[PDB]
Amino acid sequence: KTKAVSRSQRAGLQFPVGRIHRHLKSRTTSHGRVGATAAVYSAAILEYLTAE
DNA sequence: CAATATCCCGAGTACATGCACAGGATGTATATATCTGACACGTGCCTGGAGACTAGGGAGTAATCCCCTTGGCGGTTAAAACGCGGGGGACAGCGCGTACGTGCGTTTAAGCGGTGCTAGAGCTGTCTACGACCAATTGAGCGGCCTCGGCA
Repeated sequence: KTKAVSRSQRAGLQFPVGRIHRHLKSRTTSHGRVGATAAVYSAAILEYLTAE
């Protein structure tokens, strides 16, 4: 019980790391969506919404 | 008519294929399971219908010459065919990676309770952007003034 610190702010990102995990699991994916692979995927989505 | 070529038919030709075999891993088979979602029930919305009217557009025509279309153009190479060069083709082996097996232990999923992030709320509450209109500018064409070249 020490408050909470969202996975977005821990990563350094403005896109929602939690929401995207829960979207990847229950996509047409196989049965194991590692958590470090929702951070290298909020990033390589937010990067277009900068570069575009 | 002559000639190069494609077509056609039979001999002779390795191996490819279809098969039989051993055997192993998985498809079946039964019992159990909850829960997906089927189904049933209303909720409330928009999809649709249905009218009146302007004004924008659409259709039409008319005139016409631009552009396409055609013929005939003159100019130069891809094709034809040959000579001619080297290069794609067929064997000997090394060991390095790939696989595969072993035991490597990292992380996720789940179920837990707490809580703050977000996404529907407003007439929010305005005021960027949206017309509406004005004004400037350039460019083009038409008059008008003025030296000089070819003709009496």
